[PDB]
Amino acid sequence: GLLDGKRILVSGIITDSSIAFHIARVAQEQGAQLVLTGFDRLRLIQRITDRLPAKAPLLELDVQNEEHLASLAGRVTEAIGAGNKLDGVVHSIGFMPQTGMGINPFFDAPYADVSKGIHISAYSYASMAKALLPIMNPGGSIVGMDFDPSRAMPAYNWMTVAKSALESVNRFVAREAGKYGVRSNLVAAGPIRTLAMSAIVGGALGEEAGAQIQLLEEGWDQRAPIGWNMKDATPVAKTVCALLSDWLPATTGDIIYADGGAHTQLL
Amino acid sequence: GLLDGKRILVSGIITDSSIAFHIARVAQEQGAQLVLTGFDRLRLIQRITDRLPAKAPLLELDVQNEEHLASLAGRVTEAIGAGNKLDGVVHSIGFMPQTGMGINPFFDAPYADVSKGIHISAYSYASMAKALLPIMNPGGSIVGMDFDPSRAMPAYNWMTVAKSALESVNRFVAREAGKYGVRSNLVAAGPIRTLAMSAIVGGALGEEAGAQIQLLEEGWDQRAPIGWNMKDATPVAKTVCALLSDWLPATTGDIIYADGGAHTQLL
Amino acid sequence: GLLDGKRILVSGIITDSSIAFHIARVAQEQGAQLVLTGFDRLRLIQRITDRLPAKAPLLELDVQNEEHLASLAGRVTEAIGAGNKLDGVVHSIGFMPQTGMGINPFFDAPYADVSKGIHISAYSYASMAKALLPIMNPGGSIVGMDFDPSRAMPAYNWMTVAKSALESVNRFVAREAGKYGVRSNLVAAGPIRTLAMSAIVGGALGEEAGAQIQLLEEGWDQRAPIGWNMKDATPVAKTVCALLSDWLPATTGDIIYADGGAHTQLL
Amino acid sequence: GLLDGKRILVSGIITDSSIAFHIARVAQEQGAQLVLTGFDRLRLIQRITDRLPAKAPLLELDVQNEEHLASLAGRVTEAIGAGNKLDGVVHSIGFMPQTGMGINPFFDAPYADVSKGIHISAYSYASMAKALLPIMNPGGSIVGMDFDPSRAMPAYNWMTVAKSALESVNRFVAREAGKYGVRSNLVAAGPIRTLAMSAIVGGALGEEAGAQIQLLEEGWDQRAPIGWNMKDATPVAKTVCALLSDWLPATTGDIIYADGGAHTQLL
Ligand SMILES: NC(=O)c1ccc[n+]([C@@H]2O[C@H](COP(=O)([O-])OP(=O)(O)OC[C@H]3O[C@@H](n4cnc5c(N)ncnc54)[C@H](O)[C@@H]3O)[C@@H](O)[C@H]2O)c1
Ligand SMILES: NC(=O)c1ccc[n+]([C@@H]2O[C@H](COP(=O)([O-])OP(=O)(O)OC[C@H]3O[C@@H](n4cnc5c(N)ncnc54)[C@H](O)[C@@H]3O)[C@@H](O)[C@H]2O)c1
Ligand SMILES: NC(=O)c1ccc[n+]([C@@H]2O[C@H](COP(=O)([O-])OP(=O)(O)OC[C@H]3O[C@@H](n4cnc5c(N)ncnc54)[C@H](O)[C@@H]3O)[C@@H](O)[C@H]2O)c1
Ligand SMILES: NC(=O)c1ccc[n+]([C@@H]2O[C@H](COP(=O)([O-])OP(=O)(O)OC[C@H]3O[C@@H](n4cnc5c(N)ncnc54)[C@H](O)[C@@H]3O)[C@@H](O)[C@H]2O)c1
Ligand SMILES: CCOC(=O)[C@@H]1CCc2nc(C)sc2C1
Ligand SMILES: CCOC(=O)[C@@H]1CCc2nc(C)sc2C1
Ligand SMILES: CCOC(=O)[C@@H]1CCc2nc(C)sc2C1
Ligand SMILES: CCOC(=O)[C@@H]1CCc2nc(C)sc2C1
Repeated sequence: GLLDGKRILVSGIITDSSIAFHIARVAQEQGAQLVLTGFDRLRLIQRITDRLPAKAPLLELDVQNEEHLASLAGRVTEAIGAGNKLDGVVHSIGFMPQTGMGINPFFDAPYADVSKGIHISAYSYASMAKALLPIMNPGGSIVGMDFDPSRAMPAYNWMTVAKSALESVNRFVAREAGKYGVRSNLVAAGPIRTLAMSAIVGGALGEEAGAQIQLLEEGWDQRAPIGWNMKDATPVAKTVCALLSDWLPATTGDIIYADGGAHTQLL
Repeated sequence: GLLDGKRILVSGIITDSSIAFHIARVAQEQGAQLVLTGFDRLRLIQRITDRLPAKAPLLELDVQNEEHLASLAGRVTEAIGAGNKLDGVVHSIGFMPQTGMGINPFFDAPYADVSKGIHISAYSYASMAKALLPIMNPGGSIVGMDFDPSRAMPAYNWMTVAKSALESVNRFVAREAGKYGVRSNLVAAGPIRTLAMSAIVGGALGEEAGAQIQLLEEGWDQRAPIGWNMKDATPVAKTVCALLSDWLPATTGDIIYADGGAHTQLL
Repeated sequence: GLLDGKRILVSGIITDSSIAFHIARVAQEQGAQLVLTGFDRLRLIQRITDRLPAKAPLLELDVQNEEHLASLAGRVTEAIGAGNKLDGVVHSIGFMPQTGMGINPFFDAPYADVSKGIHISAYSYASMAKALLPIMNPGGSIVGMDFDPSRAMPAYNWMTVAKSALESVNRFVAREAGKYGVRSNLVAAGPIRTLAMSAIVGGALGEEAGAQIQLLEEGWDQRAPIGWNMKDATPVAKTVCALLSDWLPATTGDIIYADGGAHTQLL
Repeated sequence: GLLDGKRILVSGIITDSSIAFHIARVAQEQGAQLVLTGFDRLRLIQRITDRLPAKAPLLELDVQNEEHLASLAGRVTEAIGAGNKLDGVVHSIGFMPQTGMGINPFFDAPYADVSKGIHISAYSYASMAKALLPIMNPGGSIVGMDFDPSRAMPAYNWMTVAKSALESVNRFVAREAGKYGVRSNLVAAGPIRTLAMSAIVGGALGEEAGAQIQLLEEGWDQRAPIGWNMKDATPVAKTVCALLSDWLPATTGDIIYADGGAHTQLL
């Protein structure tokens, strides 16, 4: 398999529609040995991950919790066995309070809410790299999830701002990761119909925001020369596995677009 | 003059080497009527601004203070006279705690420090636009100060991340400002020898950081096809005035580079 | 005026809807003294330019003609008077054979046609700078016209490829122009309803191409935070004059977008 | 292997230091069945390719020859057997006359020379896709070789302009290739010490050009967070194979940077 013998940490599973669930599934189909991390609802996450092709230890990780971050490398080492290190790290963590996304005006998001969103969605990519680089092998790979923020768009609002910050954070993490012989890259995915996104498109954060995101999804598939299927995270999961593999060994501080090529076309 | 009859708010003056001091001077030489805003050291700022070509009211504005932001439009209206509105707004505000810039490792900046830096340097661009758009005239212009964050660089660290967030914020502010017939743009300046930058290059945030920034400054002038004079903020001030004028009326959500053309050249 | 006392060469006038006609008109309203250049239909161009606010000498220039290029500086000097040099140069020249634009498949444009289009639209920007830099003053400015080619789009086909080459050419021209204290920049305009574009939208190069360009124009105005009026070249002309002025003195090898901010927004 | 059972055409082998020689070697180590194409010196190319891990048919292809292009799909079909189609296409073709690269001034490259360089280096990417798309399988992949032309640089001159045109061509080829379920992407490699590049660095195109390219190579490795080894094309070859594989299935019209991450860092 593509990832035979690799030890990979995968964060971000919350439902069976999580992009990280599909990353974990594909990595296991490709021979990777995984360690999973989960936030807050660990009983739910264990029940979800019982459906993965192979059994994997699940560790708690709230990226806003400094104690969780400080003990993370020790907890991972205990799970993978002393003398073993990770070959890969997947950051598939993102959050923005409802005041920072949807119909709520861009100017009406309080800073405490924007700050929480940037902490979870951007700063934590550096927090995770800091915690895990001392237990990573040379030739290793750190991958985060991006949503192309080069241009503004309706409804995504402060989540787009957080993604612009994440892209910048990734370039600095690459400088640090390079000292360990480790790569740091992001996968910029097209929109995916996760449970939260289906709810948002359904109007959970206002009607106009749902209508605008539905138009964005349609335009994405129209612009993509190979099309874009929002109900299928497998092409995104495969791209993350390509970066975790030994097949992109000279790519770092960079962004790989798994978006059907939509960002390369205007119409 | 370029800005004859225009009413322009200028934030960010702290010393006679502040980029905003030169923006204010050039705007006044060009016939603009100014309102200045200052943070914390108002006695110092008044003494500095006494050296400007013309007298201008000075209002206190701490962008982290919600009360200052809530009363700002009323305080500006009182200063410019009832029935008058602003034609221009200059955001020349930036800050990052020393833990987020310099020799302190990128991974060692606590989030509370990064968050303060992003609040002042990025979020406040939206806070200022929210406060002042209701008192701006159609054809108006909002300008912020940028430092090209497209690629990572030594020492600038979390300030670069904050600038990536500011560029994203600017694109959203442009969407809101457009509803008022107002433009929103950033000027990406080359490095300027302000008092803080001279101190940093002198080793105030560690020797290695000072050495790296000095090399960056030299490389900037070398790459610039027209050269780059870090001791001269006047080309930057002129560029801000070009955006405040009626001469770039179809440019918004954008970045104008006043960097000697250095970002367009590799060597 | 913005361009008081400046001597500026303006190429590219063919009809009263030419972007260059509006650049010439605005530059004259702003106190510039012009020299015009025209291709092939000089009687027509003189009759058109008789409608400009002020009289201006008209010189023949076919950019594919090496003799025209070799004698150009001498012909300009004769027109402006010995001892006088140009302060500005406007390249507003573009062409692509019909095989390289429209419904004709992208793969069906013969190279001789693509090559002619790239010669006129991209290489000539360097040919014009080579011919005129020896007769340009320090502080001078060379401006070319761009159409954002960062992403592919229907119908524009090989014209987009030629614009990608022009943007690259501009960065090299800036290196050469800098030796003379001269800036080189492009203005990336939104779509303008010139006579040829109206004919194209009307189906002159096939129905599907006309339909696609009409959709592009509509989407442009929708995405522009300040809107985009394709029937008005004046905001584009003002932007060219801003670059010809002394108000963007630290910008070179660069692109200024006079597109209503449309390129900064996805939807 | 990564490319088990795939039928891949590889162009561009001229010496054992050709990037295409290493692409061909790695693709064969990964189970691909190859068809090679060669220009002008077919006896030399056969002797070179005798050193590849497996035997592969060699077909003549001068991309400037319309007859070679018109018969190419028929010649490939004869070599791979009737009823078989290609899964992959590698364009590793580049050329610029010496007037367009090196110490010869940028303004001194005659258009006939620039045009030949753009024909071979940019237009031929579309000519090759036109010829081979009718004999490509869905899920297929076309890959071309790029050298980051986003910023101008010394000595590369018109080769950089040709690469800017190639990047634009790639985005249009992706639109056409998508109709066949085929991806089109470029690999932007860091500088490689091929025979021609070693000769250029050695002063074959002037001393100053050699000195500048040597400085560019050094700066590349310095900026790369993981370093850059110009004497090793294997990381570039692996990246091309990643794009030829099924592991980047949602990436098209795009650029993957196999440059040690140097383009993501300023210093
Ligand atoms: N869904 C899309 O359209 C889309 C597109 C591009 C990128 N992405 C990105 O992909 C990633 C995965 O998101 P998803 O769409 O699969 O949604 P998701 O809800 O399935 O996953 C987001 C994850 O973030 C985790 N998380 C939130 N706060 C956390 C905290 N304090 N500590 C640790 N984990 C925390 C959640 O538990 C969840 O597992 C995110 O970075 C997201 O921004 C999503
Ligand atoms: N100096 C450079 O090399 C350089 C280069 C590019 C961009 N810039 C940007 O230009 C702008 C001006 O900075 P400068 O270099 O002139 O430095 P400066 O110190 O002269 O100005 C920064 C200003 O930010 C103000 N400020 C800080 N915290 C504030 C708060 N809470 N509320 C309100 N104002 C606050 C300070 O009072 C000061 O006036 C900043 O956005 C900076 O990032 C600087
Ligand atoms: N119209 C648009 O939508 C649009 C948008 C962005 C940029 N532009 C660019 O603006 C510029 C001006 O074009 P326009 O739209 O005003 O069209 P236009 O037809 O009015 O102008 C193009 C000019 O190119 C000249 N030209 C053609 N071949 C020439 C040659 N061999 N030598 C000298 N001159 C030659 C023509 O005579 C004409 O004056 C071009 O570079 C064009 O690509 C146009
Ligand atoms: N060497 C570098 O530093 C570097 C860096 C980035 C990209 N590249 C690109 O990689 C590709 C391969 O070049 P390389 O460096 O391996 O050099 P190379 O000389 O080994 O390969 C270039 C190939 O182009 C072929 N070619 C030239 N004219 C042709 C024609 N008319 N028809 C068909 N083939 C023709 C040559 O025969 C040769 O095989 C090129 O696109 C080049 O621009 C090179
Ligand atoms: C309203 C907040 O939504 C989220 O945070 C969800 C999880 C992260 C996420 N990232 C996106 C690009 S959309 C989204 C949806
Ligand atoms: C150490 C913190 O320094 C600052 O915040 C100063 C003011 C804002 C600023 N912006 C830059 C691009 S350097 C700098 C210097
Ligand atoms: C079919 C060829 O059309 C042209 O060459 C006209 C003049 C130049 C031009 N540039 C554009 C961006 S559209 C266009 C229209
Ligand atoms: C002087 C012309 O050199 C070439 O054409 C060689 C082959 C193609 C090539 N591409 C590069 C990015 S350098 C180079 C070197």
